[PDB]
Amino acid sequence: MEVKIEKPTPEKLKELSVEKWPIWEKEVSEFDWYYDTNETCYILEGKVEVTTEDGKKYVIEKGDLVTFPKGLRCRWKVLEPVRKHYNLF
Repeated sequence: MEVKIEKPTPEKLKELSVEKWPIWEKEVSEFDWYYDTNETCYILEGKVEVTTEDGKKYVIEKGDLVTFPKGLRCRWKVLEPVRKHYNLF
């Protein structure tokens, strides 16, 4: 229900124009984030353990597309530096 994570076809990721979306990159640290609007983000390289307040972990690897919804507050444990093409909406 919260935290949509799945492994989409790579074809639709072309059509979405993900190459034209903003890159983001970060260090091997951990911090806590707040999504306040919808954000679709495709993991192109690296490893993270997100965890929600329910203590559910959501690791995402190279191949996981994610959409966080409008209003969610979770941790981000960057277990290797990651690159995710994102777009807010």
